[PDB]
Amino acid sequence: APSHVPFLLIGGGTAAFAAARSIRARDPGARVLIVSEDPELPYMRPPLSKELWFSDDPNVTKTLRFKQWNGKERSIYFQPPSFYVSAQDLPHIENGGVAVLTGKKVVQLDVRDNMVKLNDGSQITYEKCLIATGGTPRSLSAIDRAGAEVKSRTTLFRKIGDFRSLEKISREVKSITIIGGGFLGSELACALGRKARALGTEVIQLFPEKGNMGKILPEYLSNWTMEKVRREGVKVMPNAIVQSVGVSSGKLLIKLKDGRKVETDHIVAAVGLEPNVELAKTGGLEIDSDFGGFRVNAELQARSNIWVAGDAACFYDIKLGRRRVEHHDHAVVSGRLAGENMTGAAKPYWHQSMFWSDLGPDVGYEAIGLVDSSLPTVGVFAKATAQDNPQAPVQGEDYGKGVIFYLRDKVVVGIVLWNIFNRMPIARKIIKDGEQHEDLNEVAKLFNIH
Ligand SMILES: Cc1cc2nc3c(=O)[nH]c(=O)nc-3n(C[C@H](O)[C@H](O)[C@H](O)COP(=O)(O)OP(=O)(O)OC[C@H]3O[C@@H](n4cnc5c(N)ncnc54)[C@H](O)[C@@H]3O)c2cc1C
Ligand SMILES: NC(=O)c1ccc[n+]([C@@H]2O[C@H](COP(=O)([O-])OP(=O)(O)OC[C@H]3O[C@@H](n4cnc5c(N)ncnc54)[C@H](O)[C@@H]3O)[C@@H](O)[C@H]2O)c1
Ligand SMILES: NC(=O)c1ccc[n+]([C@@H]2O[C@H](COP(=O)([O-])OP(=O)(O)OC[C@H]3O[C@@H](n4cnc5c(N)ncnc54)[C@H](O)[C@@H]3O)[C@@H](O)[C@H]2O)c1
Repeated sequence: APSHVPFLLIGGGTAAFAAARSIRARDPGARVLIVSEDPELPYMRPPLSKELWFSDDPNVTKTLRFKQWNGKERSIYFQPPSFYVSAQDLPHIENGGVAVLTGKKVVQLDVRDNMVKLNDGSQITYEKCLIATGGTPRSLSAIDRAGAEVKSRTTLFRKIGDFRSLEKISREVKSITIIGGGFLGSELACALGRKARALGTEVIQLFPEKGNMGKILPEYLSNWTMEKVRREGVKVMPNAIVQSVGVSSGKLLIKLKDGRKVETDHIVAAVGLEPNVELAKTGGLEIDSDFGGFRVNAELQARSNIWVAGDAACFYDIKLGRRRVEHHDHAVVSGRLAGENMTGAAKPYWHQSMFWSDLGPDVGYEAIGLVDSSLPTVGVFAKATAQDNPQAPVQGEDYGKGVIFYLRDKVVVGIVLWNIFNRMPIARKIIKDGEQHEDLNEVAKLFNIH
C-alpha cells in the first residue's frame, strides 16, 4: 500500500472496475489503485442468482464459470488475476496499471487533504478519487431481534460466499423460504425451484405485496408473473406480513400477522439494500434524504477531485431528473463515465443505462428509464391494451408479449420490454426524444405489437 497514488478507487465491485478500465483507456499511462473491503478481486454479481445455478458442471461452485445466453462460457471475474500489478509495484512499474488492495476498508476521508485512512492505520493521498462502495443487504427486524438459533438459519445474499453456502444448503435441507418479492427474492426463488424439482424438495416465497415485483410492475402484470414463478415449483404466499420467527423442535417457524404459521429449514432474506454511505460522515459529503446515497451532480461529481458511481450514487439526470439506480449495467455506465471525467472529460450522464431479469423460460424482460409501479402506466400486448393508475386492466388475460410505458405528463419516462428482444435501441430513442405522444398504440408499433 503506497502513501500516494494518482487515481484512488474506493470499493472493489463493478463500478470501480469499469472506472479503472476507462481511465486506462483515456490515459494509457495511468496509475490506479482499488482499495477493496472484500478479499475477492472484482466480479460481476448477476450470475450468482441466475446462470451459476443452471450449470450442468458439478464443479461450478469451485470453477465459477458460466454460460452466457449465447453459448460462450466465461468466468465470473472481470479479468484474470495475472492482469493486475502489485500494490507495492504500482509507483514504479513502467506504463502503470491497475492494483487491487484486497481486504482493507476505508474508514475515514479527509476531503481537504485529499487523503483516506484505512482500518489498519495506513494513509493514502490521491489526486482523483471515486467512491464506489455499493450497498449492504437490509435485514428484517423480526430476525434481527431473535436468537442465535434463528440467526444461524438465516442468509443475506450478495457475495460469492453466499452462493456457496446457499447452494450447499439447497442440497441438504427439505424446505427453504425466501422472504421478499423484489429482484433478488424472485430470481432466487426460480433458481431454487428448478433445483428442488430434481429432489422433490420445497421452496416457499412470501412477501407483503400482492405479487412479485410489486414496486416495479403494474398489478396485472405482477400477478401474471407470480403465476409463472409458481410454475417453477415455488409455493408463493403473497399478502404475508411476518410477525415473528423462532425455532420449534429444530425447525424454523415463521408466524404471520394473519395467524398462519410457516415451517421451514432455512430462510433467505431479500428485502432491499442500504447504500454504503459511512464515509459521508467524516468526509462531510451531502447525503440525499429522498433517494439515499451520496448526492452528486450530472457529471457524478461531489466535490472537486471526488466522484461517486454505482449503487451509492444519487445523481442528476438532465433528461429524467434526480435518481439513484441499483443495477449491474448502471454500475458499468456510471463507473465508465466517472473514469472519463476523472481524466478531464467533463461529460454529463446521457447514455441511459438499462436492466434485465428472468424468471423461468416465460418471463424475460428488459427495461430503461424511471420504471416505477407508482407511476401511471399504459401497456400494449399481443392480446389486450391495458391502462393503470383502450381500457382498464383485466387480470387473468394473456400477457406473454408487450411493451409497458411509464408516464409523466404525456412524456414516456420509462419503458419495459416484455418478452421482446432486440428493440432496446428504440426504447432509448423514445426516452431521449421526450415527446408528448398522442396515441401510444402508435408508439407501440415500433416494437412489433400487433
Ligand atoms: C445476486 C445479485 C444479482 C444481480 N443481478 C442483476 C441483474 O441480473 N441485472 C441487473 O441489472 N442488476 C443485478 N444486480 C446488481 C449488480 O449486482 C451490481 O453490482 C450493483 O447494482 C452495482 O455494483 P457497485 O460496484 O456499485 O457496488 P458493489 O458491487 O456492491 O461493490 C462495492 C464494493 O465496495 C466494498 N466496500 C464497501 N465499502 C467499502 C469501503 N468503505 N472501503 C473499501 N471497500 C468497500 C464492498 O464490500 C463491495 O465489494 C444483482 C445484484 C446481486 C447481488
Ligand atoms: N435482475 C435484477 O435487476 C436484479 C437481480 C438480483 C438482484 N438485484 C439487485 O439486488 C439488490 C437487492 O435485491 P432485493 O430484491 O432485495 O431489493 P428490492 O428492492 O428489489 O426488493 C425490495 C423488496 O423487499 C421486500 N421488503 C421490503 N421490506 C420488507 C419487509 N419489511 N418485510 C418483507 N419484505 C420486505 C419487498 O418485497 C420489496 O419489494 C437490488 O439493488 C436489486 O436491484 C437486481
Ligand atoms: N439483454 C439481456 O437480456 C441481457 C441478458 C444478460 C445480460 N445482459 C447485460 O446487459 C448489458 C448490455 O446489454 P445488451 O442488451 O447489449 O446484452 P447482449 O449483448 O446480450 O445483447 C444482445 C441482444 O441479444 C438479444 N437476445 C436475443 N435473444 C435473446 C435471448 N434468447 N435471451 C437473451 N437475450 C436475447 C437481446 O435482446 C439483445 O438485444 C451487458 O452488461 C450484458 O451482460 C443483458
